[PDB]
Amino acid sequence: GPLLVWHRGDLRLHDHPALLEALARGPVVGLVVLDPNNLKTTPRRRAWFLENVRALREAYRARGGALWVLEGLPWEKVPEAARRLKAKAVYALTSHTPYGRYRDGRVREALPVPLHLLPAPHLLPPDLPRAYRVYTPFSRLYRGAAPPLPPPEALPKGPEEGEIPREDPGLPLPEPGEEAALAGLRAFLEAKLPRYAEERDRLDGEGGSRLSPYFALGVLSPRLAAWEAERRGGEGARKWVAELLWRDFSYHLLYHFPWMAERPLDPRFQAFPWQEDEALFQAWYEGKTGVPLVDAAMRELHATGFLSNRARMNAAQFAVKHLLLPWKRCEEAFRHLLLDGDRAVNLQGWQWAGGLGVDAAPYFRVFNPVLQGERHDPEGRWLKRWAPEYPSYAPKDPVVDLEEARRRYLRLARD
Ligand SMILES: Cc1cc2nc3c(=O)[nH]c(=O)nc-3n(C[C@H](O)[C@H](O)[C@H](O)COP(=O)(O)OP(=O)(O)OC[C@H]3O[C@@H](n4cnc5c(N)ncnc54)[C@H](O)[C@@H]3O)c2cc1C
Ligand SMILES: Cc1c[nH]c(=O)[nH]c1=O
Repeated sequence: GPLLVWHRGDLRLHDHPALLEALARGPVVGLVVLDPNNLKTTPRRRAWFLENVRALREAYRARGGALWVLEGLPWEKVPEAARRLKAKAVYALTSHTPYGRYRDGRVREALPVPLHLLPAPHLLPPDLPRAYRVYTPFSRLYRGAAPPLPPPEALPKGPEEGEIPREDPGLPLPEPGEEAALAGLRAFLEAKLPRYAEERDRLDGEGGSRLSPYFALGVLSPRLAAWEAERRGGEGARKWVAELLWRDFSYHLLYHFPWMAERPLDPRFQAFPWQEDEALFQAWYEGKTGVPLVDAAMRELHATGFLSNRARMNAAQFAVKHLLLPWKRCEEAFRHLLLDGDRAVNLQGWQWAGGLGVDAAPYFRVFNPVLQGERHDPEGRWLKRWAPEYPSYAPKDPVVDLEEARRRYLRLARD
């Protein structure tokens, strides 16, 4: 009987502990389950997921292996596949998310054979004993990347079942799959890594790898990426790996402070006067605030599904501080428009840029919509491509008075 390798947010063959753990014991058959709990989202994210699943199957086929794709509830579909294949056991990577744990417990209950969960590759585990709310102390535990596991050269033959639906993303998607992701990593490392420290703040984010969409679905292992960068070494590598750590820090936070998905890490903001005005929300959501920066950011987001880190922190803070729009609603809408939309990461990003308790970031730090745009964008070429209308980062009829909205926040914040 074969061993089933169940892929979730790990659509890759490189550095995959569950895949090798099973392969070492005997023939394997891969499996992906299209779960309504994950697929019932915006078209752009559903398609991104589906296309990477299609790419995984091709990767299995190219090696002579078999990848099944079933649709439905994991606790019904995994056992079904196990029965049909007469599998001896099921192997997967551990998931520490609320849904992940609920789902896997249900599957374990329905499964008549063992379900073996292995640690997913990380730079720093999220379930670390000590709980840190600040990044620096957390990052000090990192002692370099462990070596990544190799991909199999060829795969044992087996039967293939299931069809992979085709969805209209409603926009241009990056090239799906591990091969594409690996080529991107190489390029970035050979060309951009060297100056990353000096180019990682551009508003158009072209100094970065643009690999987040792949990381989000596990198409690329963070351990492999870090290991590669560290082989290059230098200031660039040090700083870039530090960013990868931020991703792990994000999972660490949500793991130790689950309640932060509900309320700010910083208790003194549990009762901030969030003014839920449906009119302002659309203005922000649509990028019609009048502020060149925020507007161009939200317009690129709606069109591309991607946005640089610098752009995200502005657009995110503007909504929280300059408009006092509640974060809960804003972070959800934000996540849904992102190809790399990751619950834990997006949440820490908002509770950080929003001065809500992450990394003890101070509330008094308030971005200046125009300065930011001139200090992080040359001939305003970025603003030109996404908001041609605006002559410059000059507030041409703001939906609120910037200077006022600022003092308004600072005022409220001091309590
Ligand atoms: C309000 C807000 C919301 C965000 N929501 C998300 C989200 O839902 N999903 C997501 O992947 N990123 C999110 N980010 C973090 C971040 O902006 C991106 O990971 C980054 O822009 C990706 O571009 P890149 O791949 O070129 O990154 P690079 O600069 O090339 O960095 C490489 C990798 O490190 C990780 N990384 C980099 N910066 C951060 C960071 N600040 N926090 C966590 N991980 C980081 C990413 O996986 C990234 O692909 C958010 C940031 C903010 C301020
Ligand atoms: C959390 C965080 C810290 N620093 C950044 O530049 N971006 C982020 O999202």
